[PDB]
Amino acid sequence: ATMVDSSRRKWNKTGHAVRAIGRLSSLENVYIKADKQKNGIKANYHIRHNIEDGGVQLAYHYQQNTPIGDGPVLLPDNHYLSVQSKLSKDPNEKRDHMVLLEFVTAAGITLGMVSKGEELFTGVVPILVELDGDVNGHKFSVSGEGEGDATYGKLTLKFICTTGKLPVPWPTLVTTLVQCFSRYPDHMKQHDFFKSAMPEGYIQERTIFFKDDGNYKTRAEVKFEGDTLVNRIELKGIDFKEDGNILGHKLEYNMLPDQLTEEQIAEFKEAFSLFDKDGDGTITTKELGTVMRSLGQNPTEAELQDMINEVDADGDGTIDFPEFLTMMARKMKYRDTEEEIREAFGVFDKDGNGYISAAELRHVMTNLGEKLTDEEVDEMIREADIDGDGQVNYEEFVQMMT
Ligand SMILES: [Ca+2]
Ligand SMILES: [Ca+2]
Ligand SMILES: [Ca+2]
Ligand SMILES: [Ca+2]
Repeated sequence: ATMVDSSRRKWNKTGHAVRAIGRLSSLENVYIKADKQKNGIKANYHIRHNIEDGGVQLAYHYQQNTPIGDGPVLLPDNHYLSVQSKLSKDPNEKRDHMVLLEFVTAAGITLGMVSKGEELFTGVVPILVELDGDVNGHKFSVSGEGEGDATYGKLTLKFICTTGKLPVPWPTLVTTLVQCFSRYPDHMKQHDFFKSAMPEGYIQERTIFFKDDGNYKTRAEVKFEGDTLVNRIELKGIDFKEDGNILGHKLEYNMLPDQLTEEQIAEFKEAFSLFDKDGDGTITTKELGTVMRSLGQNPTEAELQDMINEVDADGDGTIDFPEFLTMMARKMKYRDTEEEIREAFGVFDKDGNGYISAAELRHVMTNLGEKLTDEEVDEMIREADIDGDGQVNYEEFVQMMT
């Protein structure tokens, strides 16, 4: 009957499981740490900008926040911000523009274990943004207006390029263009520097390294002026390639509609079930170990804890079905690097011969769950065997994992 409508099914499951472990092994949030010397905080993270004709552009950020004021501030223990960005266009806007929607929430400190400034953020606060830029001598300016609602960690902003054509891609300016609007949970309110610095505010400084291209250097004043929260930025860009991804405008805007098909949910539910061995709706360290062990890895308890904590929204110490859904949705929106895809291929290519033998694919899926037979196995191979060789190579593998 159909080997094909259930080998395509069996493929996704294992593809998703391998991509999910790749994710739990990555550091994708905004890592915050105290900076006693500057009476402030440091941050590091990376941004993925999908390249227009396939590929991903990485942007490594190093951040520094210092209060403008003499007054006391909250110095956090290490935690992270978890961000969802949505970029759109206003259908009635003739000028070069960007509509930004962001949901930001603090996490990273488990349940197993406030400020004067917070007062100013209980309602909806109007925001004003102003940037002067210079990238490789190409100047530009951006003006922004919108609103913040820290109760939900929601931000909404509309930007106009006041100088005409923006010489860099809009996505590259998202992080530059108000972390005081994050939602800190009740258990973590004492770790919120941003709000604690208000109304006098902070200086935000960053260096952003676009891999294989130039960098930005930003300096920003984030403070209240009346009952408006204001962000005034200066950006300087050097060492860009004229033909490159940034100056050459080769980055995607914002593709994939923010919401998932009842079909994609089901696709991810199949994957989720590979880990949720006991069908309780949540993935424990024990469960993650089993999966990893059966993929050849051998992690410590500490590692397992860390992995979970990358995506553990509620701090319970486990990955619940919703948290899994968020994680997978995000992993689907942003492209993986060469190295990441290489790692994924190595799960399968046990001998390291550069070739996924039908033999090796059977081994994998055995150890994982499935009761696949040498007939279904064969059918999978055939589906993305571009060069008819009877084995899957790197290039082949890249297409099979989309
Ligand atoms: Ca479970
Ligand atoms: Ca959880
Ligand atoms: Ca092999
Ligand atoms: Ca082949």
